[PDB]
Amino acid sequence: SGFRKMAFPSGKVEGCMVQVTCGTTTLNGLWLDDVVYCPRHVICTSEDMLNPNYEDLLIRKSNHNFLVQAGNVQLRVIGHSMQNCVLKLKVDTANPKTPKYKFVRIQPGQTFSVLACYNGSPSGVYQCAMRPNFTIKGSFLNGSCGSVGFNIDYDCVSFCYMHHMELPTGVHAGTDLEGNFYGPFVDRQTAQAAGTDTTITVNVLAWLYAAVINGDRWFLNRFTTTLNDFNLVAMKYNYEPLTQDHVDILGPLSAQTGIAVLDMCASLKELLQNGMNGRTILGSALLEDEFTPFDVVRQCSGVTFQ
Amino acid sequence: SGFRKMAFPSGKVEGCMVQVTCGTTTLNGLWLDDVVYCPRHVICTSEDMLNPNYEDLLIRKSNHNFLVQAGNVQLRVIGHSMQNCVLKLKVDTANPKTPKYKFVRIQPGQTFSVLACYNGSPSGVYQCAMRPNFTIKGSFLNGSCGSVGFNIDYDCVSFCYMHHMELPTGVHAGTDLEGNFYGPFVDRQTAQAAGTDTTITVNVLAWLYAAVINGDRWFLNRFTTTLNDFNLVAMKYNYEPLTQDHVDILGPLSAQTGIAVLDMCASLKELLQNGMNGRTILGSALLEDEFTPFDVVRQCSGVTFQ
Ligand SMILES: C=Cc1cccnc1
Ligand SMILES: C=Cc1cccnc1
Repeated sequence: SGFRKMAFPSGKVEGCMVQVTCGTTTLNGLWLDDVVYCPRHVICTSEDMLNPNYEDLLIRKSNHNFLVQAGNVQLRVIGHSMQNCVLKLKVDTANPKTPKYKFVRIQPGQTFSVLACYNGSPSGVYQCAMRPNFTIKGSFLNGSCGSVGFNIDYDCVSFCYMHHMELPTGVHAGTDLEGNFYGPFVDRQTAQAAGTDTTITVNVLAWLYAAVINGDRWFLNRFTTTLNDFNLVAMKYNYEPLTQDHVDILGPLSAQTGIAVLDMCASLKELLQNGMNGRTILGSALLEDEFTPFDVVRQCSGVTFQ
Repeated sequence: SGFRKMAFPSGKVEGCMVQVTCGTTTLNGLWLDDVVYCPRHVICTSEDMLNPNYEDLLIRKSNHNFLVQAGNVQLRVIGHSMQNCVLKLKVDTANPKTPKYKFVRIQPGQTFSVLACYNGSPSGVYQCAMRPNFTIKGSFLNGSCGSVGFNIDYDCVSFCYMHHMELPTGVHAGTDLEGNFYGPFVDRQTAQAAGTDTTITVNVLAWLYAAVINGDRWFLNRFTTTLNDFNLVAMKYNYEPLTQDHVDILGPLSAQTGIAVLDMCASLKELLQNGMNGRTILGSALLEDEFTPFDVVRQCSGVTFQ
């Protein structure tokens, strides 16, 4: 037992991380086969950074303007191209550590592991979720641009996130690996802000099941509710609607615990309307919404990855 | 910015994990150079498991009783020996992925990353602390025996933990890599229990600094207190004493935030005596004690590892 915000083993990604320097800017790149992926604002200098015309900036660049370091080994850039908000730097060396991978865009509410990096060098790994407002509450300092987020499914790394910027509330915004930003953010200096967020309702339910599986039952009740009546309480508490599909995805956990999903909704409703009254759940005094149904089944079962 | 329970990149450890089978028992081993380290209760069967005489059990074993799988590659056991509560299985193959390592025993209060494993196959990574009662609040299922805990310091993996058992409250007990258990636990089936715990006071302070660095300041105050007066409040709230050395280790964070350590103690005291009154700190509604001063400086700075 136990329940921890658990990331995927990061080894397969660590051997893809490289350092991309261009001008005065150094950031992290993702080296897969003979291409390094990185944020396109590497070609900007501090005064480009305002309202840049990236297609103009890139024609003025040479291959040799791109210093790529794979550890202490220099990579020779033989080509460069722009795909949305990422650069694709073509190197003369395929990454022999290239894992099986995909470029997948995730949904708000889904989680992923983040291998935070500085100067192409991995620093830590931690689990995040894509907030309903398409931000992520990460832990990122200057130099972490180009750190990626990923899931791993057996041996395949599904890359889903490239880090690009911090927003003024301290949350983080970036792209999928195809260079398309998550949410209404841009790689310029504007007064952009996160925008209002919600709590991921299906994930709180999944985490309530995680609790029941792990022995916290004080919040259960005989009561039940309809899906409609639950959703009127969710809207009050800035929770995002629960759909029948969410109830369906919660079936396995309902099944394993013997707690009908709508019964669990009744419990959440009471938790939302009454607070916790000085008690905790899985060592938390808040309702946790960054574990998916997948994550709960993953730790409460024992699935691994080769 | 941001603050996340952050583990070390796990790649260097993942390439040491192997599967040790012996009889009906399968668990994880740690392969470094030509030796696999694993818990000695692998040589037990379900009825040995009560009060075993492990030295008797091991003389009855043959080298060939030990199936060692490094992925899909079998390792030939050429020798076996017992060091306290671990087995040392000598294999004919040095692990070519052996990182620079040390075997270090940690102190209660210090943290480490845990690469949870099943059948020698890494499942997830997460950060833990050694509780004052020498347990750890991990996330471990059947088959996770032999998963290790570690820190990484530049390129060197300091291994500190081998997982051995779950205790009836769901917390976890194990050994250092020299086979010596953390705390008064034994690798038998007894009615052993965790024993009373405390909150790691120095770590809460470090995390309060993490908050101030990240913009949460609502809990600060003009007040101050003496170290003695603080420790009388700590004892009330089951916090463990703060020493001058703890204050000394907190200097850098005091220095960077401009908040004297004893001023921060005053804040903790008010937080202990008043609660949080519906507010949160670093997204937590509880006082967090599983970040050391090192961990805070590590994320709030940007140290990495090669
Ligand atoms: C302001 C620090 C920062 C954080 C993430 C990305 N870029 C910069
Ligand atoms: C009871 C499950 C378990 C957890 C950790 C280690 N061993 C067994």
